[PDB]
Amino acid sequence: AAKDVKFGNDARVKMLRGVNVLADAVKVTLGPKGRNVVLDKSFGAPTITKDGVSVAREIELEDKFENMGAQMVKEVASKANDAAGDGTTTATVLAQAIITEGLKAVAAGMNPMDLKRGIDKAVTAAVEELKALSVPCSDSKAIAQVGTISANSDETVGKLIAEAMDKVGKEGVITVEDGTGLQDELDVVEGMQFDRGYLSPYFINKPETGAVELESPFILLADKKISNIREMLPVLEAVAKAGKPLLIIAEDVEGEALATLVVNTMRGIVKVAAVKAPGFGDRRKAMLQDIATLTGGTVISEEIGMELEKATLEDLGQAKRVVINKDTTTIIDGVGEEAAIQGRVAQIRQQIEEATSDYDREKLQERVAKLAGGVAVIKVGAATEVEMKEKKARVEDALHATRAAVEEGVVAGGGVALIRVASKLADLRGQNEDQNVGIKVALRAMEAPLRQIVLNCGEKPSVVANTVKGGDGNYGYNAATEEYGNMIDMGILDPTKVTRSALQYAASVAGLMITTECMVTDLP
Amino acid sequence: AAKDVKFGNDARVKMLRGVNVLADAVKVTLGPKGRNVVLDKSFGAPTITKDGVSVAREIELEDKFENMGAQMVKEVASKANDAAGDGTTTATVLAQAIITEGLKAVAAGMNPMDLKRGIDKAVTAAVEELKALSVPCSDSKAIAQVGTISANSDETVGKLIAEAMDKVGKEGVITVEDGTGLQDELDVVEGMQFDRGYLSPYFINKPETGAVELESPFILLADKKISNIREMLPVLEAVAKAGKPLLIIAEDVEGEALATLVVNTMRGIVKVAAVKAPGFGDRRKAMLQDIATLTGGTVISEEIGMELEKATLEDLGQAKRVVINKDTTTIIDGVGEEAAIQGRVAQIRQQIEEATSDYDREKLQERVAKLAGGVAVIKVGAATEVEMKEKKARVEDALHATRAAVEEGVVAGGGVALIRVASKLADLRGQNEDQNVGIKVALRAMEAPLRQIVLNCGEKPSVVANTVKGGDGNYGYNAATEEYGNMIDMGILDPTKVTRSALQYAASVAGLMITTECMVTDLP
Amino acid sequence: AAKDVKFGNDARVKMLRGVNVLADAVKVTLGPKGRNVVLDKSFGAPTITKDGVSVAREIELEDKFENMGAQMVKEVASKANDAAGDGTTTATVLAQAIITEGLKAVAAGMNPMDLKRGIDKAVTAAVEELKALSVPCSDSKAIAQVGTISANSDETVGKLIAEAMDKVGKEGVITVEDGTGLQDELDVVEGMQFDRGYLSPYFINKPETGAVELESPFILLADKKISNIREMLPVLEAVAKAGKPLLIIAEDVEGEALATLVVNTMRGIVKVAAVKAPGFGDRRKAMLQDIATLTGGTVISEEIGMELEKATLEDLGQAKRVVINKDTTTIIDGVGEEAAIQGRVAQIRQQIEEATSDYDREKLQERVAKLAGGVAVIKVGAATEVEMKEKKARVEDALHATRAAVEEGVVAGGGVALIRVASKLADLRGQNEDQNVGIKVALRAMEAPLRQIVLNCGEKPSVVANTVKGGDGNYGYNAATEEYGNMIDMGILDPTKVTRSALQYAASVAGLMITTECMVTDLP
Repeated sequence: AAKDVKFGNDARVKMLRGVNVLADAVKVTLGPKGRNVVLDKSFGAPTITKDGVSVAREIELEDKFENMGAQMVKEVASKANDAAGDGTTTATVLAQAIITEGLKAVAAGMNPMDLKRGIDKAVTAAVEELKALSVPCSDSKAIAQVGTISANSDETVGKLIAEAMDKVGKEGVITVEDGTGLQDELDVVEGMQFDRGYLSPYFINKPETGAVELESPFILLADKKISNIREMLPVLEAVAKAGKPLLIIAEDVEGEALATLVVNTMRGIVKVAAVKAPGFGDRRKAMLQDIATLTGGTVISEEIGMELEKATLEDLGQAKRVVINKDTTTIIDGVGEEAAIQGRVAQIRQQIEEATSDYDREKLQERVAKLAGGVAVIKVGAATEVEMKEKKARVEDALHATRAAVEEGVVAGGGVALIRVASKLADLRGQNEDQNVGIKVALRAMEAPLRQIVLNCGEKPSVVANTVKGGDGNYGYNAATEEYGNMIDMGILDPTKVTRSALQYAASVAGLMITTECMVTDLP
Repeated sequence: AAKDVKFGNDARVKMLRGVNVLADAVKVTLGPKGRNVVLDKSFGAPTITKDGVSVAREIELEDKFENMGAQMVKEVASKANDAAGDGTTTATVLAQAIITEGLKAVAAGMNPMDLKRGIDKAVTAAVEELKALSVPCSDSKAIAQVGTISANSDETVGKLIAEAMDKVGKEGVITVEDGTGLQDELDVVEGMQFDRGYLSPYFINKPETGAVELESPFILLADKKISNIREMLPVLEAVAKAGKPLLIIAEDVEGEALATLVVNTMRGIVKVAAVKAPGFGDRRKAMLQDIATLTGGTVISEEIGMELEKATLEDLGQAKRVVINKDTTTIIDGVGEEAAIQGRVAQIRQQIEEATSDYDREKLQERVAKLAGGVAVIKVGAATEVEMKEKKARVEDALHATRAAVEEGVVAGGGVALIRVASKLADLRGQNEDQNVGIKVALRAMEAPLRQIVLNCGEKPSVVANTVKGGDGNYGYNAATEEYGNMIDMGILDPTKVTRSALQYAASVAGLMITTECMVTDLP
Repeated sequence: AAKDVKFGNDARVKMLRGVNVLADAVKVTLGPKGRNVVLDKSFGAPTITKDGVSVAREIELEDKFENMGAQMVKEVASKANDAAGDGTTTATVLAQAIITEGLKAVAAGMNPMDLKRGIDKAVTAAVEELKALSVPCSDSKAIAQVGTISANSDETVGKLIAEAMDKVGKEGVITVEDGTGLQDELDVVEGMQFDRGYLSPYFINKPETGAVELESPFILLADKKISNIREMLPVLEAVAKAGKPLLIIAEDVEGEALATLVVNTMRGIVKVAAVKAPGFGDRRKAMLQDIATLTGGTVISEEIGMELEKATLEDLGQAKRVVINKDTTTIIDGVGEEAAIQGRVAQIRQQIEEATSDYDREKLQERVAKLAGGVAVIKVGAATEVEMKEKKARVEDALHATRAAVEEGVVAGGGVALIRVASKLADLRGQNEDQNVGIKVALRAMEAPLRQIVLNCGEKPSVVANTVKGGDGNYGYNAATEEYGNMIDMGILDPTKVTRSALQYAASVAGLMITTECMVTDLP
């Protein structure tokens, strides 16, 4: 209804004022000597955590405007965590830095649209200047090493990851489950994974990772949109029986049907999750089939008079376990006949022998890959259930950091990678003085992460920063042992992919806000 | 109940005060160097946009009076966007201009009714002075060029549009859908399109374009008014089955029936949309038939004892897809027999051989056109679903700008077209000094758009405006490259139809408000 | 409950203060260069109108007393519009005038009861002095001319009306409907019209004219009062079927039954309207029959053991269309046998051959008139549905002004008719000085309308008024062209009946208020 509108300067300080709350609350956790943040929880005992991610999830101010501000950097900052499995707190302290001096420059009368381009340039450069500093990581001798460092130095984990990547390839699919006791197990099973996320949160039941998870569920494969539950009743209540959770894969689920389901998931009356079929066009229709074959059961496409009513229980698909993320569905262990699946790949290969194109070929040998590669399944084992649930956590995290180094390499941690990249671009300039400031602002900002880690350690930020800017390469400052040297050798590093992300993202929102002139929101 | 009434001057500042909030919030996006407006959204992360249309949709002030003011220019300013597919922000910043100086003049004691006529004259002239500046656009060499410029320079889009217009004519019917993969597809199908809009929003499900859309729906053709759902139950619940959405085309739908349906569309219990039959009189009755033939199925007219109860499922019409706008219904791909339809056109032509009139002839060869022309259907293709949904967006927009140039030509963009037309009418005068002011106010106002684009770019509005007023023709100022020259050659243009619209509309509301003496509204 | 009571002077300023809000808001439209009044509307875009009638409908103040004042002049001022189809804004600006100086005189210590009689005299005279200035209008050459002028000069309209009046007589019945395309149609159908209004608003569904309207409805003719719906159920739900709306004509409808129906009309569960049978006594009983014969079907009178239960569907009446006003029911096209009706008129004429009286004769040849005259039905035609709905509006209005001139002639418009009549009574006096003031107040007031029209045009009211008072006859001032001359010849006129009405009515309420000493209302 009635709205409140703020303009230019007025509207900007509100945002900043807002983001500061966010940034300051989250950054006291930066690296080693990070402090605790006490998050009060409805009923019970508070939660004491040093996890920047958890602290941010809760932050949400009262002033409608200040909130937007804080809410804005959160939207993006999380985008970095979803891409490299880390670097949210980082991206945030960065955006605070850019934004602060930036808006400062605007008040200084300079042009916004220029400060922006000047920033985007200083970044575009820092990213290439970062790919160069990036130390490769391809031999399984390194994988096993990164995975290790990314788990408080448990040489077991590192090894486990490696043995896995070795079975399915660096591009393979690796899954982590609970162990059946002491001793770890690993092996590949007929499975698959496509780039589709849950059609709505809530379905989530493991907020620890923010994902869905179903045991020996049913998979409904229907080529068509679904917005009316009235087509589900026959083959949905028949799933309340057997208690076997249900996964619906259709071209899409809308309104009535979707909402109706998002409801029942909290009301326990059947736990089902559904996601969009993969891809689009005729390929989507074909991939839907692949899934069906792989999981046994069939597709229900209108194209052939099939209706969601004339569908019994065997028409349905079934696998031993599925896992949905914000943007990834992965089916583990398919009932599909290890003989029928081998026959489907037969077709797909005799369809490449008729590849009257190049694009058409890749997309096809891309399908055999998924359908023939299978999925690696690591089962963490430990002495006690506790130790084990804990270890399974570390492995799940190491498995993430590892894949981010295998893709883009790793660089010096503790925030030095950025501070180095910054000192290397002092000569950089742009089209006009404003743009130059734009550059200088972004560069100045890249020191924030380090200067904060140091600060959290009751150090002298300036001394330590200048010192690190003095050396070259990955000469950093292990803030954990107050001793300078090579960061990679000391075991303090970050997947280049996360540092690059944190920076690109921070810079994105920073830019947008510096270029905002008007905010519209609801009246309190 | 009790109302609040303001008069003359008092009531006017309120309106102005209101429209200012609207105008200022929306104009900060004028020109490529436009800023962002952060629109807070109920629950979630804010929305950062530079789209003036979206910013206006949200604006709505608290003061009952100021609101009306803002609400008034929005009603009209959107009328411009609905006519040429663009130019809302423009029409708004224009109305602010006219209104500001106008009410200023009224306070100055001058007469309102005269300022008005003086304004309408200054416009009436600007419009003809604009048709002259208008560079034609008829050869498919130009269509393919305008369509291109109206899509960040994707020479593909421009070509696609052209190839289409070539198949159905400049007056043809062009539809855009999702592609079935990489590579674009184009072809004509038995379809039709009449000038009837949805009988109520809400039905809308693609607020991205503000239109309805149904897949392989059913079409109900009934010649009669419908206000009681009790006549639908038999043949409406029979449509809940098959899940196939339903389109009702009847002389009109009122109250009980209509409301009852507008309800169910949000409650997911069946997604149906209905619109008024085309035309009126006996012709409406005949056109209804055309539709029926074209979509297979029959009409239910009381004239022959038929009731909406004795109607099975085959009596109903059916097509592969429909699309309703604020004022346009378009049926795509009709089940109708490509042989029966050819027989209907038979009659309509042997009915022209009995055309004892002229009017009667045009209206008939106007029907064969719709029923025999068919509909062109472009299917945008791309590498990934994302790229594709994006491209389909660009094509949909380029397909709009194109038709607005094919109708009335194109003129220099960046607001110069107006500023030129203005400098050309400095000699213009009216019946008295007031009317002269009226002229001078409108002229002065026509510089707003340009002066703002410039201002958004941190320029010196005056210098740049005078320079542009110095040259002649389409000598403008590409604000994107700070370099003057010919606007059309630089690729900066606007369909004459949108510039004309924005102006005529802005002037309309400006006029009304300047001539308002009393406002009546509810008490808070 | 608890009430608030004001007395004499105190209570009067409150009313005046109130009526001033009404008058000032509405008069800013009165004639030509009239201004706009923006009426805010709940949800949506405001309404900009110059229609005094619409502006008044909304006005309603907060102060309980001031409201009464404004609410009082509205009650009457509308009485004038219902009598001559125009002259509400006029009657209002008139009442303001009388009341202002009147109450001014009261404070001046003069007597109220005398100011009144002095005013009523000044009016009684102006009315006769007005019948004399009235230019006749009887030859269809004039009808066709007045109808024309009363429609922005569309010589088609004027002609249409005339061709109609020619078929049914000046006292005939003329109906206006939508056309079946281009070209107008006119013809008489077996119909009738009596002086009974709707038994309650709400039934209304065409607030554009403030009337009811039913298509091919059913007519229930029952001689008896009806307050219990329990007698309707059998023959009312049987009408929910067929969907055919129902018109109930009974001696009267009260409470339970009535309310119950007024409810359902908004709840769409059946759209029925009912009105009182015409006349009273035995004649009412007989006229009820006439209707029945004319519309086929029969009357249900208790006098012969008939009950509203033992009534099927054929016992009911039926016509092709009905239209109810605030005080007029008119049945159009009756199913009645064009042969049976001719037989009823047979009786009624052989009943005049036994007319042992004079009164008895007239009332009878007054019935054949209605039952044998039929109804003229004009079907406006146009190029497009829009143009047509618009034209049908103009015809509907012209058809009103025409009948008001045919009855009492026409006089000079633009408010001169009154100002002339006023300058002709300067010599008039009464029984005492107070009454004389009473006179002088009314005369002074009769200049308001003109002085305002002039004022709205940014003129000098005094100069223009004195000039017009100088001349004689219909020498007026066409405020549209600032040129004096003969008003009738210039085409600026008003049916004498409306000017007479506006005046008599304004004077009525003005009188009442000047003579009020106490106001009682509810406590806020």
